[PDB]
Amino acid sequence: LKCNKLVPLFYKTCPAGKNLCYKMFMVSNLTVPVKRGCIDVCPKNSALVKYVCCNTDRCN
Repeated sequence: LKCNKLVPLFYKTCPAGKNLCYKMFMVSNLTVPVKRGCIDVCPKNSALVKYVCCNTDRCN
C-alpha cells in the first residue's frame, strides 16, 4: 500500500482510510504520468487529460 505523490515528492504508504491509488495527466512527451495519490473514487476521464485509478502493486 505504498504510492508516490506527483513524482519528485513521492508518498510512501497511505493504507487504511483510502482504497486505491490514482494518476492524472495529459499528452506531454510520450504519454507520461503527471500527478498521483491514494483515494477511493477516481472513475471518469476526458479526452486530452486522463485520470485513472490503480488498486495495488506498482501503485498503492
